[PDB]
Amino acid sequence: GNPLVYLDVDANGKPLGRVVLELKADVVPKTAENFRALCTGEKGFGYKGSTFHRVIPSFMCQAGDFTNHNGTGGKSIYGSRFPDENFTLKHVGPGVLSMANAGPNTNGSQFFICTIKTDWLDGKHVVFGHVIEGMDVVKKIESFGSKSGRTSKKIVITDCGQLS
Ligand SMILES: O=C(NCCc1ccc2c(c1)[C@H]1C[C@@H](N2)[C@H](O)CO1)C(=O)NC1CCCC1
Repeated sequence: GNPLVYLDVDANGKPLGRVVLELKADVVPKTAENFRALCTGEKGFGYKGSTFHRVIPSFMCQAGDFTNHNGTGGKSIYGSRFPDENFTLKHVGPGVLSMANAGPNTNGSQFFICTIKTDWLDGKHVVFGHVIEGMDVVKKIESFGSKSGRTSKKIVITDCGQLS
């Protein structure tokens, strides 16, 4: 089956709650496996202690740069970048989980959770799952963003892992 993973997020050191994500290993196994392992930390690195560094209301919440903490870094469990697996899944609406990139075949660890339908990203960013629960926590993170993407509170993934 598909993995269920979680992110526990804080804003300025106080808990916002948990976001539970389904990872679509049935469609994008390599992409789902990268995110799953970065949530557990089983390769020796991952999302624990890293931030949502760019959050744009009415668009998306972006995170995953655990090496530079500024949108320029992150790495995959395979190496510094890996290919676009496929574009089968689309950015159909809020709750879509998708990979950030710096052009074709540059997936690392950065990702975003959509708060609207971002269909203009179809065929350019690999969608690999969706929010199962905690969309209210995603909307709390969204509220601390701005049109520039700069956050008004430090938004940290304090813990993360796999539920099943
Ligand atoms: O902000 C976005 N992309 C630029 C930052 C970025 C993303 C991934 C990676 C890198 C840099 C680094 C490290 C690694 N992976 C590769 O080696 C390439 O260089 C990005 O897609 N936002 C999304 C949010 C909604 C619109 C699109």
